[PDB]
Amino acid sequence: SNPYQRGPNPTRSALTADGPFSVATYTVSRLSVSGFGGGVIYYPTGTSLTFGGIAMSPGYTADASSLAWLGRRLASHGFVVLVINTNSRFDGPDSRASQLSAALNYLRTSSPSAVRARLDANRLAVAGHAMGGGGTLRIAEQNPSLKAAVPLTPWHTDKTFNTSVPVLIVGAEADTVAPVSQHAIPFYQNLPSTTPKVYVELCNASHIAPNSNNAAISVYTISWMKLWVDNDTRYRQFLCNVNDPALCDFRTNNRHCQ
Ligand SMILES: O=C(O)c1ccc(C(=O)OCCO)cc1
Ligand SMILES: [Ca+2]
Repeated sequence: SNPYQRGPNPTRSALTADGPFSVATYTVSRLSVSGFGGGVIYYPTGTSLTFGGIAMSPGYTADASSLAWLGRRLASHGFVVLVINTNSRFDGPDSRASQLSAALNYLRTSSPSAVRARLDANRLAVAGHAMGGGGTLRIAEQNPSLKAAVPLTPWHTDKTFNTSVPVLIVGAEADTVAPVSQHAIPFYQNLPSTTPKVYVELCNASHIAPNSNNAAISVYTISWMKLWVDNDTRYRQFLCNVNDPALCDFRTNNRHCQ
């Protein structure tokens, strides 16, 4: 019925560990590409199926290894994930958006045969950490074909984005680098009221929560991508009528629940 549906019926427990697909990696060298610093592609293996694609950006000073756990996690749940390195560690959020744009184009047009065979290039999304999350919001404004955006503890000087791309923002309660009051919450509040949007705030979490295995980030990221990239309504249960003790805040216009 849903040709994009992958994997067994989800449980919260299954979404806090690597999923039902084996994962292969492909290293994209900085020299092989223009518009971004290369990175790592996590993609399903031991399968003939195709999956949606995600381009993901790390934050200021950081490299692709800072989101390796999440690239592998998503890939293992049935996604093709390119975690980029940036041209410079010190690139800002709009530069990161440009590099996500180049990464998506690369994934679609120039990625290895091994990756394209597993990729449905009609079904793409973006995610990013901190300045990477800022980049995610910018590219969401520019590219209306994207299925979803997930900014993780995002940072941007721009507080105002216009997109119809569904957005789930993860804030960290104890974030002193991109405080939720100045970044995540303004981004959420200033998105259009007609766009499906969710904001989740992790209790006691720091700016670096997204850089290490994290159950809540795994659940909300997989669930948002599954719902929008795969049209997978089985993931509504994790994003609707939410009563999660890991969270210290939750805001939504509940446009994703029906
Ligand atoms: O000091 C800052 O203003 C500042 C520092 C760092 C970042 C960022 O993207 O953080 C995560 C890096 O992995 C953003 C702003
Ligand atoms: Ca703006």
